[PDB]
Amino acid sequence: EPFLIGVSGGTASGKSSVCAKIVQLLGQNEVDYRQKQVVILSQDSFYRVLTSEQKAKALKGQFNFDHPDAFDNELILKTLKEITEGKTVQIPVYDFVSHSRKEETVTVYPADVVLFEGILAFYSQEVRDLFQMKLFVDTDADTRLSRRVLRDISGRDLEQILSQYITFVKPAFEEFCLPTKKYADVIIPRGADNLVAINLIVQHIQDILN
Amino acid sequence: EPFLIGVSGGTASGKSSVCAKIVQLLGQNRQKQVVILSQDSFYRVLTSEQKAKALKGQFNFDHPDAFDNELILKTLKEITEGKTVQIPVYDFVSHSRKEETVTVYPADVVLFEGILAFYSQEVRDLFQMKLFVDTDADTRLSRRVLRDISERGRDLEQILSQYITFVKPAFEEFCLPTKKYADVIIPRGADNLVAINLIVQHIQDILN
Amino acid sequence: EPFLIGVSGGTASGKSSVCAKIVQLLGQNEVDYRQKQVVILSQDSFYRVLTSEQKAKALKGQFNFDHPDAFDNELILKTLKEITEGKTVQIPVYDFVSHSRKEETVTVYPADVVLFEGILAFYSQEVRDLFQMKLFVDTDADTRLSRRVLRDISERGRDLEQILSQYITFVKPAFEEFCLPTKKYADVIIPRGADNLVAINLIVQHIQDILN
Amino acid sequence: EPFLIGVSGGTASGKSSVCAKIVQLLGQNEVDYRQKQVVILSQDSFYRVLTSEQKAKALKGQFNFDHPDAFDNELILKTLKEITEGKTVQIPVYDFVSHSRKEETVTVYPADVVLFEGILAFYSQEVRDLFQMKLFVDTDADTRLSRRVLRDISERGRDLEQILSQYITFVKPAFEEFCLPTKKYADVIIPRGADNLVAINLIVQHIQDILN
Repeated sequence: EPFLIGVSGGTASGKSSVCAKIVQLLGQNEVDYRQKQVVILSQDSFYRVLTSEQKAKALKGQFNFDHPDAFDNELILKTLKEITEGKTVQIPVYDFVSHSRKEETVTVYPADVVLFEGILAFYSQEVRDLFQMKLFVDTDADTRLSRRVLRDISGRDLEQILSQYITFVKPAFEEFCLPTKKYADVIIPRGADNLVAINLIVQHIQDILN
Repeated sequence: EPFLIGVSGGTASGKSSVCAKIVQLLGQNRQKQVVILSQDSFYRVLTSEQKAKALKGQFNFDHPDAFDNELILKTLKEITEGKTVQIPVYDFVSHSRKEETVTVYPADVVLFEGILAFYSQEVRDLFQMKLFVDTDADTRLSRRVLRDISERGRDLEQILSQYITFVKPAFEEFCLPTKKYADVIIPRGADNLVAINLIVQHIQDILN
Repeated sequence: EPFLIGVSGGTASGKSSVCAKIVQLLGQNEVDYRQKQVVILSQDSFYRVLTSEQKAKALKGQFNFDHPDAFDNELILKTLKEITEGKTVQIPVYDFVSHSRKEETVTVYPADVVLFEGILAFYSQEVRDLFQMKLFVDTDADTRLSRRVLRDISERGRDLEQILSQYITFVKPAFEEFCLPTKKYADVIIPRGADNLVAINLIVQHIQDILN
Repeated sequence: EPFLIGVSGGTASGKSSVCAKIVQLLGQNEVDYRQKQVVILSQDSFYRVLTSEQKAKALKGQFNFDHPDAFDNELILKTLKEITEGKTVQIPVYDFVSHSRKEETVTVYPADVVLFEGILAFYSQEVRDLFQMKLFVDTDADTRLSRRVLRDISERGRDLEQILSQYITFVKPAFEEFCLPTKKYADVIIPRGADNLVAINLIVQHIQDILN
């Protein structure tokens, strides 16, 4: 069966660039999406198709997408189990405009190793039990916020960014994400720039690939 | 027999505004019974060498070395002995001290505020009450950025670049570890009116 | 009318001794029961009467008494609202063997100042909003565990492996999951505990002002 | 050139058992002391030969061995760069009683992979930069106190109070002021310790890979 590696951390902690660089160093980008051995799956892709009431809160702008409720916990469990069985899965493409899923999906052919990363990857116990390796990218809220601002502004407004952060992100991260850090088997600090760490994991995957 | 109150915490944690609102609520805004001393006005006179670094934003104003600790210790001892004292007026444009000085007369209560007010054991032991305004690195950086940009007009990337390189390291290595010396911890900052009024009424009970 | 002060912190943090040394320094120990101006209430005396299944789990040492489910939140609310109404409240007495309340209940006459103390004093919004001042005694799990072990062998006659094993399995998780997160509602954080005299005298002098 | 792995964390965090388990799974335990490819060095072995004034403090039970000055950085630095140079080395043996090194030394023959394990392994830049991989075993302080109590009480038959008084007085301050701040120099953080098999197998295999 495929080797499932759960990766978590806060937004802009690097959990994404770390996964992106892992598959890259493994030369998976030079491989056709049809034969790929190592694939990256994002929790962001599994956003819940909002109900009437939820979109009414999002319309106003008070719907926290970092809250564990914003994620389709069941679809994620379903999808991961199916990939375990070695089957092929259909990863949905979210239409943030309508807050529904576009008809357009993403096909993920059975892979040897699967990297599932998200801010609440370890939140659900059933999802957490499916991972055979649990990694948490630990980066100070300090640095993360700094990274977050530079990214968003360079086209979001500075005031808006810090306001959404203080009002919604910080609180959601501290209440649901941070507490899951205790589930990790391995903690990777700083992120993408931690070369020694990245290579340790790419080598572990390589061995599995042989 | 002035009652010295030391107050620390990171910059942008609210320590200055807290001290401000504390004396403001006391209407103490020559005959002052409660005054505010800021560790800021005790920076060391910079050398022509360190000054060149400062104009290049290469000088760490948050490192203990940037403060004249001896002048702080001496100034605070004399205040404890009821002596009037002369606090310097720093001139950042020249990075040395201005000829003029602020005269502070013996007050019954003195509030010494600074990011490293609890750093030197000698200074620390002169405080009869030590307060630490504790706010999250998160919130703090946000306040710092908004202020640096909206009030001081700095470039965003330079604020964060410097924050990562100098402020954060300096805070974690020298400031944060002094928190354990506080008798009372005030969370969030200037908006914690319950805490603010707690120190007010207390400062008032001393004045009477 | 009564000034309600909510006090929290982890078991062993020193919250109890802090509250105790507060009334003591106020001379309230030398005051008469019927005339006491400041009194201390413990969330403890408000343990929930257990069901058949929870008692069963309790006999096997598996019911975490530090989980919020262990406290009778409803009664805590009603009792505190009455105290706000300047009414005389009747405090229940818990019997640990039967895991229920004895018929004997203690009476608390309307005092000017009430200190409500417990590990989950700020856990419920309703109870929390009743306090006009929120205090959290913050002592490192380190120091806290050290104190727990010492007091336990001596008075509780328990052994090390038991103390530590219960701490690892039940206290620590419950303290981190439920107590610690409520610290953010504190107006003032009192570190270390009852030996923080500067902090102690601060609350003591503030209370006296109220009494005057 | 030998691959140097620095391992740190607080005492009783699991750094020692993590290293012990690693070499064990690598079968190095059945290998002759002269045919070993991966060995373990303890900062512990490099305790510094104290002055007359420091044995005075040590005599009065006031010298903090968890302080960076209690470790001989020159000898550690010189010893490591020598293993680097592929040379053979002699690791001192300390009698933490007389506070001096014996004449009796342990022999370490050039190895492919070295594990330098210590509470202050990343404290000195000179030393820290020699490590190709830096690992920090992160374990909660209360959990660490739990293990320390059980271990210390079992062997030295030291009275509980001594163990804790010392901990609060010297161990804790030292850990927080000098060890913890070095965790930011780690490349990988291994939580909890010896029972973290996944992290363990991770390092084991990587080592194996180097050995081929």
